[PDB]
Amino acid sequence: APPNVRITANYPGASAQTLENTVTQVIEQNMTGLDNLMYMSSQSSGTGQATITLSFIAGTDPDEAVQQVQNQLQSAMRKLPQAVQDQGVTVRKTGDTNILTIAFVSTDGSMDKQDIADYVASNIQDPLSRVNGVGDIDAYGSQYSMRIWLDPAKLNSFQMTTKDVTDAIESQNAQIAVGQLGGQALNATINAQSLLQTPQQFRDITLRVNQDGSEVKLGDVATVELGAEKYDYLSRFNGNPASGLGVKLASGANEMATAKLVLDRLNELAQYFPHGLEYKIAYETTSFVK
Ligand SMILES: [Br-]
Repeated sequence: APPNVRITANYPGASAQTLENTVTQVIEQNMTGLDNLMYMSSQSSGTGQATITLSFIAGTDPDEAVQQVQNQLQSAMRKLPQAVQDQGVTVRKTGDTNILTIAFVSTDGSMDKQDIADYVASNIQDPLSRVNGVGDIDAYGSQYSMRIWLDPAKLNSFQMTTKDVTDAIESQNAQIAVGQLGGQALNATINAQSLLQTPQQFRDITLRVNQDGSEVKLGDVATVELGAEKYDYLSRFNGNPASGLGVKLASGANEMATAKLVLDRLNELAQYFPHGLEYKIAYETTSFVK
């Protein structure tokens, strides 16, 4: 059980070449001096999403490894493109990386962007998560951000730590992805599977039980607002209606074993696509530097 810090930035409209030089290369260079650090992997997808997963020595405090990095990111935010800052960089405790991005296209035009987006959610996402070796699967047309801002003054009063706040939301085992915006603010990713999908649900959870016995809920210390973001790069592929998904790989799993496993499973599903609906696959290679 090692620690792994994953960074996530997004610059919509940027080529893979654009993304790396302006973001990925810059962020890497701001991870200059770290302790317990081993090596750092990064990739720059044509999606417009940068990701620089970090890796530390065995016996490292993950939450403190994470807390440590955020402040080098504090210095890094300065240098990134305006819109990348506006988008928000997400720091998450995971060792998974994107390896495949699949676009589902309507050759006819008999299915609009949101029709296709739904079919992916219902039929495709779930059976591929069952594939041995899959860390996570993101149906972009079925996902969105929950921006959770935090009052300084409040957080000061409780003597609470943000680490607890993170785990408090992961404790319910809702199939959600919990990250942290560097620069306070937090950001969660919601799927179609998630147990909590609305801010009411987010506000109505208990982070901590006090010594006086009262319940502490998010809305008292955190302001929960929806984050308007476009998670899918695709409304059209080759001028044809399309929606896509990202395929993250589990930490220990072998890429190629799983890569075949999902695609062969995918081509098992591909036999019964509605007429017109095809798919286009792009492999997402990942750089390695130490
Ligand atoms: Br096409």
